[PDB]
Amino acid sequence: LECHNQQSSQTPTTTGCSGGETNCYKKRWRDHRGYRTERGCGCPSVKNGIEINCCTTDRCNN
Amino acid sequence: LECHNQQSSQTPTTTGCSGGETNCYKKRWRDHRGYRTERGCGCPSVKNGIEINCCTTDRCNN
Ligand SMILES: [Cl-]
Ligand SMILES: [Cu+2]
Ligand SMILES: [Cu+2]
Ligand SMILES: [Cu+2]
Ligand SMILES: [Cu+2]
Ligand SMILES: [Cu+2]
Ligand SMILES: [Cu+2]
Ligand SMILES: [Cu+2]
Ligand SMILES: [Cu+2]
Ligand SMILES: [Cu+2]
Ligand SMILES: [Cu+2]
Ligand SMILES: [Cu+2]
Ligand SMILES: [Cu+2]
Ligand code: NA
Ligand code: NA
Repeated sequence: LECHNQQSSQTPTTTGCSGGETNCYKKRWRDHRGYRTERGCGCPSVKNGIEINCCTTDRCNN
Repeated sequence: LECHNQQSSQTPTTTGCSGGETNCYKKRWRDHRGYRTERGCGCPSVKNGIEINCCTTDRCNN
């Protein structure tokens, strides 16, 4: 599986994930005047005001 | 602007872009013995071995 890993609304970049990994993710939260966005391999558990989208196809976490 | 967002050869689906966006895109790349296609809002620049289409009208990125 390969996933995007760029931040914010940056031009897209991709990374390969560890063998068994089935998900890519996009986390979003707010800070002062805007959103923050984090993208990578996996689907880490979130809490306390973070939202996350997880998907299961290559480069899906746009 | 609205753009298609479906993958692959799926039936077309659409999303609404941010207010200032002017482009839609379709991106294709090779994945072993297959191809993957992504669609959405924006126009990432061409780079090695990706095929990129961009256009400027609603749902133009078939
Ligand atoms: Cl992509
Ligand atoms: Cu793949
Ligand atoms: Cu890419
Ligand atoms: Cu922060
Ligand atoms: Cu992508
Ligand atoms: Cu429109
Ligand atoms: Cu509209
Ligand atoms: Cu507009
Ligand atoms: Cu595909
Ligand atoms: Cu090149
Ligand atoms: Cu072509
Ligand atoms: Cu129309
Ligand atoms: Cu269409
Ligand atoms: Na449509
Ligand atoms: Na179409």
